[PDB]
Amino acid sequence: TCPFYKKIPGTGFTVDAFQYGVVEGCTAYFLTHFHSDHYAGLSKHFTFPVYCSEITGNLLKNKLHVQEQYIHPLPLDTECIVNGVKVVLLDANHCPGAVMILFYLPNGTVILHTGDFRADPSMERSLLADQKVHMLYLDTTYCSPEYTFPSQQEVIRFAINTAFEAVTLNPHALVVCGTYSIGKEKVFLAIADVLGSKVGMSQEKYKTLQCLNIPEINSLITTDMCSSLVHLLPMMQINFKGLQSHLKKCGGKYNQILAFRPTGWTHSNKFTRIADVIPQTKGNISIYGIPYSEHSSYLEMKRFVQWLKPQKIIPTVNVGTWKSRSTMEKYFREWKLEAGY
Ligand code: NI
Repeated sequence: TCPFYKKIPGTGFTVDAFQYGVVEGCTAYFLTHFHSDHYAGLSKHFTFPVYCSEITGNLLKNKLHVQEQYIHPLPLDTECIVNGVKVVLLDANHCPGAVMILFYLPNGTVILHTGDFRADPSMERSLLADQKVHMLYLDTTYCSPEYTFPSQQEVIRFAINTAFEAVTLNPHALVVCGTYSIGKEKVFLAIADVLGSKVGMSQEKYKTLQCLNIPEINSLITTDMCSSLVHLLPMMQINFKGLQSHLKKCGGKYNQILAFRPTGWTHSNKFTRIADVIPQTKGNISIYGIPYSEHSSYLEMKRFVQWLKPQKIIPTVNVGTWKSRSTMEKYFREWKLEAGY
């Protein structure tokens, strides 16, 4: 059954709760972003109100074929009324179209649901700074102090410099980038830009990207693989077999592949800097794992929570084992005691 951490008390609202059939007493289904664990269950057959951002609404319509009448897009940073309750959508700094949701309850309680987020100091000067938040439904993906990672800017710098060097040494080298969902478009876009190429991809993926309101996107992407030297492929195909295979396809136009796998966290994070990353090589194929995260580090999460000073925290991630729940609850208490709320 729908877990309690997907229900907003004192409302008929749910968040990211599309795979339980009808939820008894839900009058409006919010969707934080277009990732499959969150939208799982949506389709052209859904006949309840879906509230989401404009971008998420483009993807519901074009990729899942949900009917227009049930999609209710809201503008960000704007006080809106939904079934008699005031709500605001904020940028979550996750994937395109991803939001946090502020609920202002009739009784006077204020609730923030982060969806999936990468906390940032910029959030401390949004509409969140304007009143007190009592309850926090928190993206706890990386809630443990071993999870450090570099900034997104440092990671893109590394990838741009690596690719440019490689292709300038060898003009017959192909760059390949893995993907399995929206998000992390900066990786392949920044590399394509330094190389003066558009990025080439399947028709399905091009259609996905054409829903995201990215400025000047027609200038940046294409479905003509021939005219492109940055290819996107399913992440599953980013391995030596899959890459040799792909190279055969290109008809001797390339003699070398340099591939990127944008991982979340991986345990070489606890010993190695970005400056000191190296690839896995087999012949004329090299594969870089780069730690580009769209979720909060442990320290970014800790800062955000210590700034917000919520009265109660409800985790939405890693909730399925008692050992994880108990460990999270310990950190919440440490933070609270250190900061004095
Ligand atoms: Ni996500």
